[PDB]
Amino acid sequence: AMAQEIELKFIVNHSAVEALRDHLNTLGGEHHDPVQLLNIYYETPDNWLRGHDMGLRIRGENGRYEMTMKVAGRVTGGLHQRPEYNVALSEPTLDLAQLPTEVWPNGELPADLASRVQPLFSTDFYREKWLVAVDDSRIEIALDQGEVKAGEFAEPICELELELLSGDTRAVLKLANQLVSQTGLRQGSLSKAARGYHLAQGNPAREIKPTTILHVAAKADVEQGLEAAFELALAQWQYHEELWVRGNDAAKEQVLAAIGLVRHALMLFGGIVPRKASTHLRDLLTQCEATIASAVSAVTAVYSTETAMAKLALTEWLVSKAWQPFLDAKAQGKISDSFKRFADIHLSRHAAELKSVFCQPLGDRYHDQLPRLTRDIDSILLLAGYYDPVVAQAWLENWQGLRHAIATGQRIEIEHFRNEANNQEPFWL
Ligand SMILES: [Mg+2]
Ligand SMILES: [Mg+2]
Repeated sequence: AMAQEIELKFIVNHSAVEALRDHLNTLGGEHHDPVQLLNIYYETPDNWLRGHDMGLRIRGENGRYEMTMKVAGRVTGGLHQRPEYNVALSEPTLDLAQLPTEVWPNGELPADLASRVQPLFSTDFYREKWLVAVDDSRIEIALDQGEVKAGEFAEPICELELELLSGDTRAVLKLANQLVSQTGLRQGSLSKAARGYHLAQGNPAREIKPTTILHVAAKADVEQGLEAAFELALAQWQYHEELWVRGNDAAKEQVLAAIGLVRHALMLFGGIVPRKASTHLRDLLTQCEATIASAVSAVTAVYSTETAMAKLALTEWLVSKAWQPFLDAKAQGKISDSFKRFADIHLSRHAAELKSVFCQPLGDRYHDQLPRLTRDIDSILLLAGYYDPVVAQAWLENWQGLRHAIATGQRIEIEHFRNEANNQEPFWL
């Protein structure tokens, strides 16, 4: 089969590198001085490997070569969990026959793959390492500094990785908790390969991604729905934070919206997961929101300890499934039942709230209802996924139009969408 890589990635603010290196040196690990890693990644003209979330490189460490294939896995905040397979090489030339068949989607290497792959991008960086023990786990800390480059287009590498060599993922999260007491770290959801692929397309500006309806598997239980909901909210926070720190000022609003979605998900599942399961998480989210609101700089806001601690708290809560020990028998029964059936009930609950609030025109008092309206839209986004996507998104579009118009003060559009929303019927059972 494949091996399994588990590592937590933090992007490091450039000014914080020296202070980080000093801190890492107080942990009492086995330290290795920087070594240059030279990598070339390979890809076809039709972006075949990228289409499968899989990356192929040859790594050089002082004339010693290694071929590595990573395949589709999971990214949760900064935590990358990818299957991989590494093969030692005698010289820098690919040998695709050495990889197991389970690497390939069809169980067979495409006939022309070796012939049509070209060098698409490189990563050239110096890696400094600390090996540390946390409980019964062993973790390799890597500090990477250099470049990722696709022809003309390059961007800096300045990041920290905590790779689990053996043991438990909880140990990685424990280690992270010590490090985010100081500024200069943010969880990074983009692999070096993902950034390399983007540069190779001419490094176009990334666009804001509005949240769309969550689609959870048929037969999923409520717990699976909950996991998918929090995965989505964290992914939307990560994506928009990356855009914001890269210079998109409009993305700030979407960072706050994603944090709002976390809160609304906690409320949605609050009949099952008690409020006390998320006391500390919600406290940290409040301080993060305040820091974001008052920030003069995206860089300062994003690399702050308020943001760092709040984000790590959410990642840990999700990955550790921290709700589980709080569930009594009744709650366990409800969380193990159908998400589809749960969703039908809660769609009606949120529709009742929307109808009662917006059945009449509200004059100068629309803006005070924004939090309620936003909660209900967010809740329906998480719940509406078992129906026809065209019908369901069309239903939501009218409430979303109302929310936009209220937020920007468009009097005509407020009344238009309020009427459209009150004239449409429900789509659910
Ligand atoms: Mg890595
Ligand atoms: Mg690694």
